[PDB]
Amino acid sequence: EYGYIVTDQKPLSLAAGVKLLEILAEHVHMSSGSFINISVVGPALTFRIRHNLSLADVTQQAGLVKSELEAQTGLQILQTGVGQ
Amino acid sequence: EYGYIVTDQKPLSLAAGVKLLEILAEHVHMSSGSFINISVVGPALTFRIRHNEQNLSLADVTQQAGLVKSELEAQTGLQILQTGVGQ
Ligand SMILES: [Ca+2]
Repeated sequence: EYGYIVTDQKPLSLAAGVKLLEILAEHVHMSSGSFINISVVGPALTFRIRHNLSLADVTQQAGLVKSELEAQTGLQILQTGVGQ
Repeated sequence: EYGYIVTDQKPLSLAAGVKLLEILAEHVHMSSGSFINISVVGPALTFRIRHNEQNLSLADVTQQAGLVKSELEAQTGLQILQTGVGQ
């Protein structure tokens, strides 16, 4: 399983994807280095989480703070979820 | 915003989509009629959730759909590839 965030960026930069994860990490009180196996592919950011909070927790939290994520990164978040 | 379930069936049938919802509803102890504004688009099912006695959320029901993906797959033959919330 992996977490993902689909943005409006065509394509999403690696720098902006990591910025999303830094902000997300802060909101869940985890080190951003606990986001592992990160990739950007087209508009999407994908990631897993290291031993430390679950993917469910973090994608739920990404919804909770979506406004803040969008304002700080200058992009729009179109989907957040879990894949496998 | 909408909840969604992405399958490996393109086009996904409406009837199969709502069978997914019936299994999910049984698992979360909600009436399936509390899934509203339903559509199928490509391989995906999209929906919202009505006021319900259980006070359940989108992340809540889409999290659950991911947990019971083996059961959704066993019962319907679909493969569940993604679950999430969209805008
Ligand atoms: Ca937005």
